[PDB]
Amino acid sequence: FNYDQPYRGQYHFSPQKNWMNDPNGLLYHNGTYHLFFQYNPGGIEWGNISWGHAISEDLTHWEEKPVALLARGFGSDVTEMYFSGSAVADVNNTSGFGKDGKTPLVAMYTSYYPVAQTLPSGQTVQEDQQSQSIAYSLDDGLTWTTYDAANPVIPNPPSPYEAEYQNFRDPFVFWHDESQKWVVVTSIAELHKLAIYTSDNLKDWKLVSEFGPYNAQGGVWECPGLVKLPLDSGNSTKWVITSGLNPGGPPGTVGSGTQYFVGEFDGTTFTPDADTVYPGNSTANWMDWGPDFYAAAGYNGLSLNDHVHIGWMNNWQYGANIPTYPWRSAMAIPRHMALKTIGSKATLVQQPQEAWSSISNKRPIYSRTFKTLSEGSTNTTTTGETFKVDLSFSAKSKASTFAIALRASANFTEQTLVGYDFAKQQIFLDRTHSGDVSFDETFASVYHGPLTPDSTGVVKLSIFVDRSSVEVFGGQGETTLTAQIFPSSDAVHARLASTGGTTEDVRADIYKIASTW
Ligand SMILES: *[C@@H]1O[C@H](CO)[C@@H](O[C@H]2O[C@H](CO)[C@@H](O)[C@H](O)[C@H]2NC(C)=O)[C@H](O)[C@H]1NC(C)=O
Ligand SMILES: *[C@@H]1O[C@H](CO)[C@@H](O)[C@H](O)[C@H]1NC(C)=O
Ligand SMILES: *[C@@H]1O[C@H](CO)[C@@H](O)[C@H](O)[C@H]1NC(C)=O
Ligand SMILES: *[C@@H]1O[C@H](CO)[C@@H](O)[C@H](O)[C@H]1NC(C)=O
Repeated sequence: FNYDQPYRGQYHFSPQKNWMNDPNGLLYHNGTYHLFFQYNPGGIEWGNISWGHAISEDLTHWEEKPVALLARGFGSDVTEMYFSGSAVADVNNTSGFGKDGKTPLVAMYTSYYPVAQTLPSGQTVQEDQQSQSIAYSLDDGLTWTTYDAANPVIPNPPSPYEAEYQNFRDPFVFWHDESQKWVVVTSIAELHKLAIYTSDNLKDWKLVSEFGPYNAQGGVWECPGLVKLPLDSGNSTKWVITSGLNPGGPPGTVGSGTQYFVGEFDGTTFTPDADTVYPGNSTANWMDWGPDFYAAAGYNGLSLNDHVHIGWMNNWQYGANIPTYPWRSAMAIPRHMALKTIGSKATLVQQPQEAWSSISNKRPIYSRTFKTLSEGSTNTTTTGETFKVDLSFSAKSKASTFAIALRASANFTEQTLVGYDFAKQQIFLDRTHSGDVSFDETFASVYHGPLTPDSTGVVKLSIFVDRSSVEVFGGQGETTLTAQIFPSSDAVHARLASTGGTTEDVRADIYKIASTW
């Protein structure tokens, strides 16, 4: 397949055609990273929801595979859709689905029932009901068999929340080493509350605790996750819940986004750290401060220092209307997950997790240093559509802002600004004049994330640009900002801008990135 379309990210996953949303079933197994995803095999917007499937050895060079869970009745009257979920390698065959070949992979997902019906298990379900079901694969995830005999395995939300049967979804299951139990985290979406269950066999589930609400509650809670992360450089660890909400995303955005909580987990209860929850219902820990980072899900099958989340690089506010063809939506750059103590606070730090050395030119197309960069904008350079920018500069600068203007027309009336506001100590991304902004009135906006300078007073930004995206990693990765852009064919120019004064100790480098397709 030829992936050379305008706006087609060359180092972000997207399906060859049709609509994609949430990443699902993230599992590393026998050297392969599986990426399943909410997928419409019959259209360019949300519908006929199925689990699509792609694989890579390196989180970088993806190969699209056959649909893994195809909406039941697809092409006819659809009776079951496969909403979001997760997957594990049941290597000891606790499920009993293994035969005389490979031990099974097991997917746990939300069954959505568009119509009232009686299922092969004998259970009766209502119109628009959401329940938790499982499927298994004996060919390393290529094909899947749904557990018809007993699905759904968690039919109902916990008492007293039975009324929430239409909004009970997104199971994240994992093997908990410490308690030797399968643990699943689900969302009672409208109540902003997670329900946690345990199992010895992936089929029979017991409710063990509930978490939340805390912090951001301005939208339905979705896509919960729970992972143990290393803290700093020693043997300390903490558990982290990631969860999305829609709408009620980060400050300065309209629509969906991703928050997190740092704490501890004993096999049944997640206890938030005292400093991770804030009085009231607005202030939150944001995984990403931009508009386009949602349904962030973690990989199963990875070790302590190797954890990776993948996010959907779109926003429910306008996602249906982004000007892409013949596909719609991409995943963000995979995010390596860790914690660092920053300003006396355990803080999520992300690293851009791709095989950069396999696709990045070693010689920068642009490389300059300035003891003092003059107020104004520098000479123009040409970058193409796919590149990385490294910037570092002094927080003590007299300028009001320092930024790179990128994906710009030659006269810079079309451009995306990525920079730092010195007084506010914030990263900003201004996509107000970034190209096509016609499809939603909220798209043409400026976004902000907090970034305190390091101990040496240096501010560092790493910026990844692809055909329709910009991702900023600030500092060590403690602040990320992810935003789509839709620039014209000529929008391949860049320059530096020091506004309102000079910028001190500037270092700037740009490297071209090749296609992964
Ligand atoms: C769900 O998939 C079906 C196909 O199974 C889509 O139905 C139509 O798709 C085309 C419109 O783009 C038509 O040309 C087809 O004739 C028609 N196909 C059938 C069999 O009905 C449908 O649009 C999909 N739903 C969504 C929301 O995208
Ligand atoms: C499989 O069995 C071994 C030995 O009991 C154990 O270490 C491991 O945790 C089990 N489960 C998985 C998922 O590997
Ligand atoms: C800007 O760069 C171009 C291309 O390298 C060069 O020709 C031109 O002289 C430069 N302009 C100034 C004023 O430095
Ligand atoms: C900038 O250039 C574009 C063509 O790339 C042109 O359409 C537009 O008029 C220019 N704007 C100004 C103010 O010169």
